[PDB]
Amino acid sequence: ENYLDLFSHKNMKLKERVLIPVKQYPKFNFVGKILGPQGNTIKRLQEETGAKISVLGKGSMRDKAKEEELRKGGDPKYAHLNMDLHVFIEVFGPPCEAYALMAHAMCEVKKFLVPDMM
Amino acid sequence: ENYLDLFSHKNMKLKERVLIPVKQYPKFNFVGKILGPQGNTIKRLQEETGAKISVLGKGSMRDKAKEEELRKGGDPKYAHLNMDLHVFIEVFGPPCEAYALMAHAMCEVKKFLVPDMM
Ligand SMILES: [Cl-]
Ligand SMILES: [Cl-]
Ligand SMILES: [Cl-]
Ligand SMILES: [Cl-]
Ligand SMILES: [Cl-]
Ligand SMILES: [Cl-]
Ligand SMILES: [Li+]
Ligand SMILES: [Li+]
Repeated sequence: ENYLDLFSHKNMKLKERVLIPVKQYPKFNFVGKILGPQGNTIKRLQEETGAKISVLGKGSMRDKAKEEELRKGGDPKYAHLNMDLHVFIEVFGPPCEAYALMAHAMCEVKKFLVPDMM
Repeated sequence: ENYLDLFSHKNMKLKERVLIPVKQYPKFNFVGKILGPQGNTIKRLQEETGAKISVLGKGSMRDKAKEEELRKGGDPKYAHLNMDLHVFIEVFGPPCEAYALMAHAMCEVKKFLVPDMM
């Protein structure tokens, strides 16, 4: 019920929402650096880690105007635009794989979100 | 609230209860193989993975008599003896570390619990 069964036919899901730390680094352009030109960084990042990774929340499109318009329209696909800016990592698999994927993704995302580390 | 903050002063905890699959391998002595002589396997295993790892549930002491006695005494430390046989993995750390620890532990524990794999 709350146990993991290694022989289960269902994959497990792990999901996390990691705050982009704008408080600690007020002028650093996290959205630009994560997405990359054309979104190639985030594309590479998902390919290398095997996770779904998304930037969401106020500022995720950088374009205060387009964000305003899409919130205002009330469409639920855009409900996230009200949330604090954050990275949403989602993985699926049997336990061993799912944890390994999340671990990989989480550690790569840390590299972007603590940009002055080491 | 539900977000991970990478700058949080609190460590995160991950915990999992992985069923020992007695159904799939009815005669295999999982408890003996995980603990080892004197409990040195489980000791090594925690040292190598950095996780707390425990065998709990009916059969975890192999000694149907001692288990009977400790359940009967009603002490809550032994409430687990009523549960299905299982491995309880517990880790703590900031996100990246915590996931990496859980991933490592979970994958090592899989090796014991799917003993005919590869
Ligand atoms: Cl349970
Ligand atoms: Cl599924
Ligand atoms: Cl890793
Ligand atoms: Cl939330
Ligand atoms: Cl703590
Ligand atoms: Cl691993
Ligand atoms: Li910033
Ligand atoms: Li067994």
